Amino acid sequence: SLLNLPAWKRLQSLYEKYGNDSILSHFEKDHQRFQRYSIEIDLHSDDNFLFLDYSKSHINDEIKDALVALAEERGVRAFAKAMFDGQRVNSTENRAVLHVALRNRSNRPIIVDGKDVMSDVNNVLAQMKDFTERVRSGEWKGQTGKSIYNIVNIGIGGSDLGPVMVTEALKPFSKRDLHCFFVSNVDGTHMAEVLKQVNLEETIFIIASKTFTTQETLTNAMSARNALMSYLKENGISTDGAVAKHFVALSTNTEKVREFGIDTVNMFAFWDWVGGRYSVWSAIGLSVMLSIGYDNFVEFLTGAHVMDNHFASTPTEQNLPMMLALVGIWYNNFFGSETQAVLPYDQYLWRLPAYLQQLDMESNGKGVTKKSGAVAVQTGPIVFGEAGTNGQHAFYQLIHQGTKIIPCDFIGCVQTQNRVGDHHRTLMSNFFAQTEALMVGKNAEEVRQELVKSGMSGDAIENMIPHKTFTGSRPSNSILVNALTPRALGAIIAMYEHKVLVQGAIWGINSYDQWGVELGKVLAKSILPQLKSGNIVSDHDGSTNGLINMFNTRAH
Amino acid sequence: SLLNLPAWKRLQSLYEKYGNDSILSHFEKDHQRFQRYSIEIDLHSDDNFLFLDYSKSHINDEIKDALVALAEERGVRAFAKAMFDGQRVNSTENRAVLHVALRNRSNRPIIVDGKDVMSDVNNVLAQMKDFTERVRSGEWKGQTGKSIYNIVNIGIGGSDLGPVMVTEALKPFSKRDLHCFFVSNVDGTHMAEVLKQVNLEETIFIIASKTFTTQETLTNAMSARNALMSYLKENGISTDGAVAKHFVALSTNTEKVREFGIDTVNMFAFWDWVGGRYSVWSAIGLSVMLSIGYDNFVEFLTGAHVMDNHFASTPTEQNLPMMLALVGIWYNNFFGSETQAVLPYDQYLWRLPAYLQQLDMESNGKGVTKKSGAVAVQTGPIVFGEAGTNGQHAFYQLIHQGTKIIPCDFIGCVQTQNRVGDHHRTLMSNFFAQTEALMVGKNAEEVRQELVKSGMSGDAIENMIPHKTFTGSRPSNSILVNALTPRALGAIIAMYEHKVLVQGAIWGINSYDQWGVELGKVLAKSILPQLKSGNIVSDHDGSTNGLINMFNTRAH
Ligand SMILES: O=P(O)(O)OC[C@H]1O[C@](O)(CO)[C@@H](O)[C@@H]1O
Ligand SMILES: O=P(O)(O)OC[C@H]1O[C@](O)(CO)[C@@H](O)[C@@H]1O
Repeated sequence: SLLNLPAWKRLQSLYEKYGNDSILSHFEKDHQRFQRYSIEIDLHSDDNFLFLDYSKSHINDEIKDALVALAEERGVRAFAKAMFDGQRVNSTENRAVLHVALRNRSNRPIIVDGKDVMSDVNNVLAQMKDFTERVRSGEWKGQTGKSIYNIVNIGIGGSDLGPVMVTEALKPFSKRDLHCFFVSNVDGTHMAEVLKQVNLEETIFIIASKTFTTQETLTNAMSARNALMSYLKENGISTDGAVAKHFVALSTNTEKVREFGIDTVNMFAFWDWVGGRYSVWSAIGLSVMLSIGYDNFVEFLTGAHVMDNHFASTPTEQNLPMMLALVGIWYNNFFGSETQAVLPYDQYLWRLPAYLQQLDMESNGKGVTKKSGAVAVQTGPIVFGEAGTNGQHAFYQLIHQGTKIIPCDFIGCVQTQNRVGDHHRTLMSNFFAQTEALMVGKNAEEVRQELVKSGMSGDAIENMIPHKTFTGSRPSNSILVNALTPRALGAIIAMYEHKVLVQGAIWGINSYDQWGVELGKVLAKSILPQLKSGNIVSDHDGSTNGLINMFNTRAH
Repeated sequence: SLLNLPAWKRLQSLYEKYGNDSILSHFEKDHQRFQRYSIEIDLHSDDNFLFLDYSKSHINDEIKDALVALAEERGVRAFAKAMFDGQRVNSTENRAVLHVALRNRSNRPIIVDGKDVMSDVNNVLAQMKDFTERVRSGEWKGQTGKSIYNIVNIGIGGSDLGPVMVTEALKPFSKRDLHCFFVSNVDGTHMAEVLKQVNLEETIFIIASKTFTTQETLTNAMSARNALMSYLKENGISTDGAVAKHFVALSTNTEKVREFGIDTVNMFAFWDWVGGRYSVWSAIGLSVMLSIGYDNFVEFLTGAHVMDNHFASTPTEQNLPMMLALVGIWYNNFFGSETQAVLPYDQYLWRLPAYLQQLDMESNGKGVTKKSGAVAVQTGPIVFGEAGTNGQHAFYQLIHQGTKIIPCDFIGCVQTQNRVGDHHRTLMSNFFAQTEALMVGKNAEEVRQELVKSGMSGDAIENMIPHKTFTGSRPSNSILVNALTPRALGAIIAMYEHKVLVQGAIWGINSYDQWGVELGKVLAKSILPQLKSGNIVSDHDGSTNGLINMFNTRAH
């Protein structure tokens, strides 16, 4: 398919033709480049905006035009409309992909199975509203008459990463009183930690499971339920109704949540068309909404919804996530770059790169197309990154002087939470300079000039130059926001969510399944029973057998 | 140079010839493969060992032999001996590279500038011994007569990452009483956090600076010094000698540390031949030695020293870090793989991948050779990873079904800190299965078989198969340790340190300089003054100007 599309053949030819042209050459030609290769979205509240500047790239107009034609030829916009209308675009699982519904502020009806799913979203949202308002107000009391000061979220993967990244990002909008803890480990270690950290009389446990029997998570949950029960009993406090005051559920399995001791009025549902890596917007986000409250969660949802609207209605050339996706395709698929750095210059976004690893690589780390049959081109790249400043006395050495071309998203804010201090100006001088540095480089001649002005030996100058030269012509996107509020954050996540949709559409893959984990799960089930003192296995390959056999002969 | 070496030409030819041969084919041929492609190091204490199993790779004997011949031809072993003997192998800075001295337990004399540096190492070690013993015993008192229960380390980069990774890794060997905090940010945010978290009467601040005037760090340090002074004054406690009881220095600038109020008997020195990313072994490691105490730090140093000895004396074919480096070169330089995953199945090692990003990419992310002139081949790869279990409901999808070949180091322990519970067996069943999964894959035919046994529709089977197939033939190293003690940890870091030495030697680069950060620093200095309300700049390129101008017109 894709290897024989005119539009891709056209891009090959332009990569061959203009690929070696320095980034700086495209600025020397036209003096409005910054303007023509940047997009600003009005976030429609409080002077906030989301702005992408993709100017610092190996892309001219002929290329930019070829990239937009690829997206038309692949029918990206139409595939998106169908997703947005509840079509079962998750082909291999036969389901809708409706994270857009979870933040559909306008209540545009969306029909799955002869029902408007917005009924259900708005019902669970309004259920969360009433619940969180009652916890955050003080009115909800644990078994002894005390208000709640801790929330411990139980689960793993997309049931942990989202809530973690988002409550971190938004600490300045959060009730500082109630501490949030996130337990993801199979061993009870992190759970035991938090139980010897919290007063159980002032705490709620969130259990995140759709069937509400899932073995790992329901284990860590019983750790809590058992500690709660042991604690009441020793101190002469009755257990009657007690789990109902210290436990809530993110689930559909009404009677099994009720058997567990939870009041089903406190079972916050979500649906099969909410994928794990697209779930913070749903009831999975309950810990976020506890932490920052309802109005702020609605702002978060709204900033996403503003991004959905921008993405659905805006023609490709001016369409922010589309252009984001398309510069990523230029690098991933024609330059052959294997990686994507995400570098937020705001310490609150410190967990954003990890989140974007889940979202991007779990979605687009695929080898086959929907129609089935191997992909003919590179799919998703390896996402990495750390929060700005930090990475700078680390792996920036390599982005700058190494032999790998790596696309970098620099993300930053115009304003700072702390109005007074010089901290922020200094930080943003680095944010602009790094992308400037990557593009322009520093010449043999410029270095020579400097080293002469330092009065270097006439001799140890010619052999020193090359260590201090930078090539430049290394790409970077600069992404800015006026301020990192809930709503800006929601727009940033949604932007990446649709960047991912767009890349996977163009490649022909299903972005919304995850069959890649199955193999490891099945081979582990078959190994567990073989782990016993003195046992030798022979039924695997030699390495697996050796390793297993070393474990069996040396453990306890 | 390197492009015209017989040994490299030989490897190209073998990549072309055997590159497509499945990993599993090398097991079918010989039944002892596991044994012949694995190395065990005796760590000489407590049944502990460090073991590398590199069998699951696209390497046969002809290749393995070509790779060892590359290392001989490049004179890796001789370059290492010179480094170990205090030769100035850091060419561009004209200095020794002597992190091996810092853990030279045997006291093999090493001469830099007509002096045995071991005099100085052992003196600072014995200074740290006496100091930490006195803090950890209770005997050191803050200004009010109280023992110390907090340690706050101040600095960034290699002055933060090492201490952080290592105290995390070794929490089970640590005084649980004294909390450790690590401040790396330029904005005072994280510093203010820790000052409203600690009682100043029971705390020591570690300041990590060689000149002891370095502006950022000395700022955050004065935040602490100023808070200390303000606190005594309000509560009617004298300031006489008070900074001397609450502050210590990691530095050489004796009189400037003394001007700051610190007792120079408490100035813990280190040397210019200790690079930042190789510094935890030195006095930079003071917070580690506080946390776990002297005997444990010596065990840490010793495990490294055991690794140095193994690395210096063991012929290449049986030499663990050499073979590690060489399989990494096979993938990085012939397969063209841009990345390196490090995946520790032990939650205590959760910060190891970040550390290894600094170490690897800051060392080997270079574009020029020592003799000067551009490198003809790919140098360091992009390191990423997270701790086992976690990553598994994330980006494992991509390692398994994506279109990028990525070398994975799986690192694990035979034993667990908590003797009773099933947690650990379950974890290691995943550790073995993942590398098994990556190698063997799951066939069109095997999947068909399963889906038939599930009674799938006869029809939605042929189009479903390919989504559930795995290709296999994806490499993995399995690295095991009997137990993650201080000494095993030290052996693991040193192993990677020498893997890095070996790769950079083969490529011709200086692994021990870091000129790649300079450009950004200089362009930031020049931008800072341009950041002012209403100011327009025109002296940069358009993107930089635009971005700056947007900031200036929209900030406060
Ligand atoms: O919904 P179940 O049956 O409990 O399992 C699904 C859950 O497991 C996870 O994959 C891991 O906790 C979550 O993302 C998800 O909510
Ligand atoms: O030793 P100075 O002059 O204070 O600056 C060096 C220090 O700065 C850092 O790069 C950052 O804190 C450390 O690695 C190092 O110890």
